Amino acid sequence: QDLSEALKEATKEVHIRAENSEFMRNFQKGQVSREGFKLVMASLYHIYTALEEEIERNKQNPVYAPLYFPEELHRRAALEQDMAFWYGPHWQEAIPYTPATQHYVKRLHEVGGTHPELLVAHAYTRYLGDLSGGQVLKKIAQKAMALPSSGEGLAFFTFPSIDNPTKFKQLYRARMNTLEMTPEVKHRVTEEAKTAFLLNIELFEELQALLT
Ligand code: HEM
Repeated sequence: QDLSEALKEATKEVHIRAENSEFMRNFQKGQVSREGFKLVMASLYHIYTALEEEIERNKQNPVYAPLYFPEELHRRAALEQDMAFWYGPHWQEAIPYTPATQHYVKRLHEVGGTHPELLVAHAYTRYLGDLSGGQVLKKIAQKAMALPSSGEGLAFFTFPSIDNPTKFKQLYRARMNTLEMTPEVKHRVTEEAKTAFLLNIELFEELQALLT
């Protein structure tokens, strides 16, 4: 079976669970405000920073290299503009770094530093969603919080170097399908994508408790 199909299959149950964290459930109904949105975007700042640092470290390694698309996909620069927007010119000292965010960042460094053959699980979970439901969430955020069409405050959700998210996703899937793949790597990649979804779910439960 193709890696891209194995991953969709392996994560489709947990994706349902993630969709219905309270945080995502409120978000989707347009019950997201400045305070909750800044908590989640600052946490994403730390997460994509660690992920992209590990992508950089492993760019040349064949267990990852086919998925190396910094121009199209990387989010850290976009997150930095959003942080200056939401938190001001001194955002680096102001942004929170929560325990659930540290835990996710810690696993991303373990994977990148010691198990780079699993890094594709983590890029898949984040970037492919960002190119799917993330586009729907962007529209919801922008309406709930009165964010302008010009995109300030939502650079994270905008891919200026991808014309067509759907086509890019198909390309990225075909490329995932050309990684070296053995039963051993396939089994552990799909397991690591369930872990990445859980780390996301635990972040949302943590932020929701912070807010309430
Ligand atoms: C309520 C919040 C969410 C909404 C509304 C949403 C919505 C969607 C939608 C509509 C798709 C396309 C499904 C398809 O056409 O087959 C999708 C795909 C995807 N989503 Fe989400 N989702 C949410 C939460 C999450 C979370 C928390 C993550 C994990 C961090 C995630 C990761 C992904 C991934 C990796 C895919 C690609 C599936 C594939 O094509 O293999 N989503 N999402």
